[PDB]
Amino acid sequence: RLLCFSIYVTKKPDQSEEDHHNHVSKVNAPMMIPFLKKYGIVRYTVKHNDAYSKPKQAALMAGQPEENVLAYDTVFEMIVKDIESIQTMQKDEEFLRTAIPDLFNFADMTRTKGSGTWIEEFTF
Amino acid sequence: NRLLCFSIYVTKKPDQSEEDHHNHVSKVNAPMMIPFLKKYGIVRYTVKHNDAYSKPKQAALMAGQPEENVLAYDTVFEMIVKDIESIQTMQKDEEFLRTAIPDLFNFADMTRTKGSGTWIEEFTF
Repeated sequence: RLLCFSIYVTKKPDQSEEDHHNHVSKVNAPMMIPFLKKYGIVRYTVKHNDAYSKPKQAALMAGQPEENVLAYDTVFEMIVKDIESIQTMQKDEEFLRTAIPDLFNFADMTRTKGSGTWIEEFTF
Repeated sequence: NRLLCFSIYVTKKPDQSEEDHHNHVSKVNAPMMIPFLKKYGIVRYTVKHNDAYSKPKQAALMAGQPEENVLAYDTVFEMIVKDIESIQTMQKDEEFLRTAIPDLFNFADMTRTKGSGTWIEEFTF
């Protein structure tokens, strides 16, 4: 059974949505990727809710009341075989001085939410 | 060329056991869904379970977080597609309307479903 760690990010207050998502894709992702590789993350997914995706979300959610649109600026998902992979990553000396301070440059750190699940996956 | 993701956040049917909910989802709903997902070109389908098996792992990951920060639904479905017309056509397929749609009422609280639509980046190692 594979597990999934989901991180639901509200963008830094005052930060443009364009600045937020550019930082996430162009700076945070290449910062993250070496740690994810080193600690055996199977899959990493970054989900963006911005001007580009919003009309598609509005079409998919047509006929739903707005409070049914569970919308965060960015959602990260890490799929792993064991949560110890993630906990060891997060305490990695280098992680604490790179990925952790970078959070304050794109996330409202008073509002983050998360979940841990077991998953089934299908590809075609 | 950006992939899109449709996320469906499901609260279990009132009075349904966690065990019954997740067995129905994995064993009945998934094989019901898989042919439609294939036919309509969904790239990836992910079913995320929050039950007795995952809960101590989530408690460990979320250690030190206030309970209201644990955004927890019973089941989360994610469909990754090249464009949303794939999904909308699937959902209006007459066979979908008499199989997948009624099956929702046998495992989901249909007054409480939430969703989102996002564009995604994906990495494998």
